[PDB]
Amino acid sequence: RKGWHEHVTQDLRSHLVHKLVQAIFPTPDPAALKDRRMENLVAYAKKVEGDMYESANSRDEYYHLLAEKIYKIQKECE
Ligand SMILES: *SCCC(=O)N1CCC(O)(c2ccc(Cl)c(C(F)(F)F)c2)CC1
Repeated sequence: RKGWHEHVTQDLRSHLVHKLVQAIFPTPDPAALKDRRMENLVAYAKKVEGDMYESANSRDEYYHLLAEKIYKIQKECE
């Protein structure tokens, strides 16, 4: 349990999970991507966010390094 974890809400953690999904699929039309397909992307994004949440030593490092991963993915996918 790290000190900075006490100041990060689950709503921020979910928000960054969904930013990772958006980096791969910026137009999440459910006619293009079905229910199980969406759940798979969210499952992978949760592992990526989860690893940063456990390893970061500050709220700034957590947010800015996840933002850097999101932009890296967005570049690779665009
Ligand atoms: S999208 C074209 C690029 C590619 O083959 N990549 C970059 C993105 C991935 O690292 C990836 C794919 C799906 C998800 Cl849900 C994630 C992540 F959000 F990080 F979990 C990453 C796959 C390899």
